[PDB]
Amino acid sequence: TPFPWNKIRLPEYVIPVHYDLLIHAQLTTLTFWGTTKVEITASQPTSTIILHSHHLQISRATLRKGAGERLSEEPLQVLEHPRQEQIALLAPEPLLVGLPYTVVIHYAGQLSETFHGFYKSTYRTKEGELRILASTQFEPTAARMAFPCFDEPAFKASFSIKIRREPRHLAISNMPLVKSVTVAEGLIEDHFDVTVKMSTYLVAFIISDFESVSKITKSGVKVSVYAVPDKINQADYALDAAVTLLEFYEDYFSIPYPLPKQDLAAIPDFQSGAMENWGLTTYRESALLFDAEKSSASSKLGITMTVAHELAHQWFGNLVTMEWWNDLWLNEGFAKFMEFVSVSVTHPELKVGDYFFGKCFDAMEVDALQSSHPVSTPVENPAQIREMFDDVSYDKGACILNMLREYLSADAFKSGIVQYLQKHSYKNTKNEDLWDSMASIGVDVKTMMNTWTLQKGFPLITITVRGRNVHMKQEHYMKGGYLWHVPLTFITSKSDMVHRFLLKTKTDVLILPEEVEWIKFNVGMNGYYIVHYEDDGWDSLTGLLKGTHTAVSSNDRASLINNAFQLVSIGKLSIEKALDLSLYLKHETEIMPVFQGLNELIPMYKLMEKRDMNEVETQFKAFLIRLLRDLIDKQTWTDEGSVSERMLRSQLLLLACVHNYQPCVQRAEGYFRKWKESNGQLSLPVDVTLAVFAVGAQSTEGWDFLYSKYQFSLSSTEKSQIEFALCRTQNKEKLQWLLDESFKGDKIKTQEFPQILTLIGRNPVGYPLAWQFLRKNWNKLVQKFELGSSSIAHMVMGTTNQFSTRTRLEEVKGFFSSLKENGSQLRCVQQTIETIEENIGWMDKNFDKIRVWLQS
Ligand SMILES: C[C@@H]1C[C@H](O)[C@@]2(C)C(C(=O)O)=CCC[C@@H]2[C@@]1(C)CCc1ccoc1
Ligand SMILES: [Zn+2]
Repeated sequence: TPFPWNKIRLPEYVIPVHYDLLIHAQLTTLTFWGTTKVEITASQPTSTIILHSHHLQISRATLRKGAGERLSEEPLQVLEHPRQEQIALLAPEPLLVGLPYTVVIHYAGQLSETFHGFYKSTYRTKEGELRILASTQFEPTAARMAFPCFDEPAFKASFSIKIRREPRHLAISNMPLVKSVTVAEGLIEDHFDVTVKMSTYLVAFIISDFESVSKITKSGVKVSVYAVPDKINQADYALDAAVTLLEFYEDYFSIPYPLPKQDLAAIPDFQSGAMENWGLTTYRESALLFDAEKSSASSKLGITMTVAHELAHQWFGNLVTMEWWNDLWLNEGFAKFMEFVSVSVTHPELKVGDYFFGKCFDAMEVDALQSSHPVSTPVENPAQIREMFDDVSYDKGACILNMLREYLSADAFKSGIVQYLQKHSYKNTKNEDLWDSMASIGVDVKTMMNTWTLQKGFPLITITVRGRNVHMKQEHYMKGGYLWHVPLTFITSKSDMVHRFLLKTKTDVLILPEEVEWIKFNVGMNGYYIVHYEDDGWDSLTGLLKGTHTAVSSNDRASLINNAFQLVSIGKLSIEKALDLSLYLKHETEIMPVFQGLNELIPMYKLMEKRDMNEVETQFKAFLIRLLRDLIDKQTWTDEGSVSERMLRSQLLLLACVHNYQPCVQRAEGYFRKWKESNGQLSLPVDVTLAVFAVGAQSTEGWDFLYSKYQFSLSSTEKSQIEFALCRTQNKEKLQWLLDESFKGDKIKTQEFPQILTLIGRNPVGYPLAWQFLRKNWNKLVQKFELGSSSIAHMVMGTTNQFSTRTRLEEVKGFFSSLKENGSQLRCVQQTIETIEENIGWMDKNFDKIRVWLQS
C-alpha cells in the first residue's frame, strides 16, 4: 500500500486548532502511553490526514465529529512512512470543508535514551541512591517522538496537557496545575491549564521528585526554580535574576508576559545549555545553579546571560515565531542580542556590553569560510534544521542586529521591535516582516538588511587617506559580485565623537573637515566587518597602541589586534607586522584586548603542538609568557575585585601554569599539596582553582585525589574545574578512561562527553586518542547527540580543526566521506576540512617567518 504523501513538509490544508495530550510514563519500565486528541479543520476535501510521528507505536486511531448526542466516531486506518517521520490516517469518507473534527490517537513509546523527545534523566542522592525522572526537549523536531502532531512551527495551536503519575512524584508542565484527580491503578491525573496558541516544539512536561523555590513579580507572575532536593539551595540567584529580567522585558517591550507563572527547571541530563519552553524553561544544572562559595565569576555571568536568553525568547520565539527554520535567526539572533540589552540594564556591574563584540569575532571565524551560509538559508530535513542552531544564527544574527540598532539609534530600533512583536503576536514571521516593522518608524532598512541576511560572509573595508580625502572600498573577505550597505563608524585624532558614513557602493570618499594624524574605523567593533589601512596605516596604528594605547578604548584595541591577524590570513599584512603590533600587549591591563591577544596567539602554538616543531613551539610559548609577564606577576591569588578582574586573574594564572611559568607552578603546587593534605577541606580561592587543579592532576596521586572529590561534589563549577584538570593529564590510559567513562555515562555524565572529547582533542599528547575515539564510536555518538546537532559539530571541530598537514587532511576527508548518509554531508565537516586547508597554507607560509621573528 503506497504512502499517500511524497513531501517532507506537511500538506497545508489540514490545520490544527487545539490538542488534548494525556501522558502516562512508567518510570520503572521506561515505557510511556498517550492519548492525543487534536481538533482540526480541512480547507479542501480529503479522506487523508498526514501528520508527524517518530518511534510511536499506534494502537488505535479514530476520527470524531460533533459532541455528546450528535457525536460520530469513524475508524482511521494507519500507514507509516518512517523516513519522512510521517503517518497517514485514512478516513472511510471525505472530511467536510471548514467543519471541526477531532483526531483521537492512542499510542505507546519507550522513554528516549537520548537528550531529546520525552527522555530519561537520572541522578544519585548524597546517600548513593539512583533516582530516575522523565523530561522533554522538543526543539526543533522531536515533539513528534512524544505525541503525534503537525510538527512544524507555523501550525500553532492551544494545548491542554494531562499527566498520569504516581502519588510520590511531581508533574510540571507549561501551565499551572488546575486540578489533580485520583484515577485507577493507584495513579493521580494532573490537569494543567490550556496554553495560549503556540508551536509544538514549546510543549514541555517533567515527572520528577524536584523541590522548588518561588518569588512573585511586580506584575503578579509566580516565578519558580525547580531542582533536585540536594541542589535546591543553589536556586536563589537564578530566581532573583529571573524575576528582575522578566520585569525588565515586560517594561521594555510594553507587552506583558501572558502566563500566570514561569518555571526554571535544572535538569540533571541536558544536551544544550537551556531551552525556552513557554512557562517551563529548562537548563543544564551548570547553566542555572549558583553556589556562593564554589561558583566562578564566569559561571555567575553565564547563569545571568542564559536566564536573560531564555526569558527574551518568551517574546522572541514564543509570542512571535519564525514561519520556518530557514529564518531561525529571528528567534536566536534576537534572544542572543537581548541577553546583552537586558543584563546591561539589570546587572550594570557585570559590564556585559563590553564583551558583546567577542560574539561577532566568534561568528567571523566560521563566516570567513566558503562553507558558511547566509543568515537566512533554505533547510528541509531535521539534520539541516539542527545545523541552523550555530554561530551564524546566534552570533552573526545578534551582531547584525547590534549594527542595525547603532545605525537606527536605540529608540527607533526599540519602536520597531515593539511594533513587530505587537503586530505578529501569536503568529509567525519571515525576514521581510521584521524589515517592514523596522522601516515603519529607516527608509534603507530592507535593502541594507537583505545584504546582511541573504549573502554569506562579510566585507573587508579598505581605507586610503589623501590629505582630508578618506577613500573607502568594500570587497568580500575570503580566507586563503558581493555588495553590502555598510554603516561605517569612525573616530579621529581630532574628534572622539562617533562619526557615521553609510557605504552603499563598492567605493566612496568622505572629506574630513581638517587633516588628521590618524583615523580608526569600526568604533568599539560595533560593525560586522573588518578594516585594512593602506600606506603607513598599520605602522601608524601600531605606533598609537605603543605610545598612547589609551588614545582608543579597550574594545578598539581588541578590534585592531583581531583585524591585524585576520589580514595576515588573506596576505594583506605580514605575520611580522601583526606580531610587531602584538608587542604593545606588554603594557595592556584590560581583559578584552588581553583575551583577544590570547585568541589570536594561542591557535598558532596549538598547530605547532601537533607537528615536529618542538623548538619553535617552546620559544613561541616563552614569548607569550614574557609578553604578559608583568600582568601575570601582578595577579593576587584571591577572589578580590570586579567580575572582569576575577576572570582575567583566573585565565592568566591558568595560562602561566599550563606553560610551566615557575613562580606560578611553585605557588600552584603549594596550594594543591596543602588542599590535598587537608583531605580537600581547606578552601582554595575559586579564581586560582583551575590553575591549582591543572597542576595537581600532573601526578597519579593528585589525579586520583581530584577524581575522588568529583564523585561527591554538588558544585557545577567544581565539577567543570576537575573535568578540565583531569583532561590535562599526559597519561594516555587516564585520558582513554575519561573518554570511556563519559561516553558510558557512569562515573561522568554523557552530557560532559563533547567538552571532554574537545579538551582531550586539545591535549598536547592526547589529541590522537580523541580523533581515534570519534572515528571508532561515531555511530553511537550520532545516535546519542543527532546528526546536525551543535554537539556533533563541536566534536568534529574539537578533534580535527588544529591539524595542519596534507596527511591529516586526507584522514579527515577519507573518514567523513566513508559515512555516506550518516555524516558525509555535515556542514561542520566541510568547515573543518576548509579550516585544515587554511592551516596547511598558513603554516607553510608563516612557520619559518615566525621562527625568524622569535630569534630577533
Ligand atoms: C579556550 C582555551 C583553550 C586552550 O586549549 C587552553 C586550554 C590552553 C592550551 O591548550 O594551551 C592554554 C590556556 C587556556 C586555554 C583556553 C581554556 C583559554 C584561552 C583564553 C583565555 C582567555 O582568552 C583566551
Ligand atoms: Zn535561544
